[PDB]
Amino acid sequence: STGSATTTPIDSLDDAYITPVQIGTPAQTLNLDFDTGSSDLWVFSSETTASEVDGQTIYTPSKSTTAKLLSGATWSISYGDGSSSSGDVYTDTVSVGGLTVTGQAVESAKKVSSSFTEDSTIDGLLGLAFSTLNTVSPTQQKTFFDNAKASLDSPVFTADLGYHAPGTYNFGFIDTTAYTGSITYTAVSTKQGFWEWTSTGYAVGSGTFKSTSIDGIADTGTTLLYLPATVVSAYWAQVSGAKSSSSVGGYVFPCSATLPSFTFGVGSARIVIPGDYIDFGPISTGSSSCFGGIQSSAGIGINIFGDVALKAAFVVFNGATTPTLGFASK
Repeated sequence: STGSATTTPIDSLDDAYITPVQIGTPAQTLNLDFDTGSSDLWVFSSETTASEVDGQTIYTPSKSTTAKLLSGATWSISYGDGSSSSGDVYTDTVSVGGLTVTGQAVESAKKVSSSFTEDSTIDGLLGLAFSTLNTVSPTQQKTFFDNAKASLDSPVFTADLGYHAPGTYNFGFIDTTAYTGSITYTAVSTKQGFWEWTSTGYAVGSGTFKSTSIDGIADTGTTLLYLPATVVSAYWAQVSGAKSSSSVGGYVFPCSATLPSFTFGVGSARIVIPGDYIDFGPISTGSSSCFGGIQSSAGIGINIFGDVALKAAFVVFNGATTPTLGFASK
């Protein structure tokens, strides 16, 4: 089997991408944030504290003839941005782009943190990291991909995120018309539960490529590119007037600037992020100070190849017995 679904930016900055997901019978379609940095499929629901729902579409398990309470199971998650959610668990039928999993754990939120409430466009998350990170207790549950992978034509999914435009998540096949050149595959460590890999270096604009190993994660659920402070300083030094602002929370730059590209290495291959992809717009409405799309990971503990980097590539998440990642230009 295969599936293919369009993923759509939630706003004009590409802050996140939503993908329609069918849950239950009859289908209830929710727009979920596919997140290769986490491993829970959780949704706003009829159980979510009413004051914490503000415009999201909810899953109502009582209206699904295939929903079953997973007795005794609870979940609770905290993300790298400080947001969180928790609740109980149903199993139900879940379909993405024509690919159906029966008995998928659907984690129903009883509580969500304010950042989720305040984002009416995201009805939940669909985790695509390794199932070892799933938070369901006392019996950990499998991700959608883990449940589907034996049925898929090939045990892979691909992320083709758009710049200011829709893109595609495919399951079970590699669309050879969706990229240029060849796909370069690189090793993955699953020891932390992430799609963790090592970039071979970077370049700023037309500058020389610096060969240096940069360990990080491929994370579709993180907006920006978070890299070591040395790398980030080298980038922003090429933007007149750019500076790190402790009050804003990162590098800002004059909105009048033209940003240079940023290149990262995948083996001997190179992925070029155009300068425009690094512009996240005014820090507040009407400001001439703009927020940068490349930020320091120093306070995180891990480097993160988020959407800024991934949207410049066609990305293969190869879930073979020994997982690997593939990157192609497009």
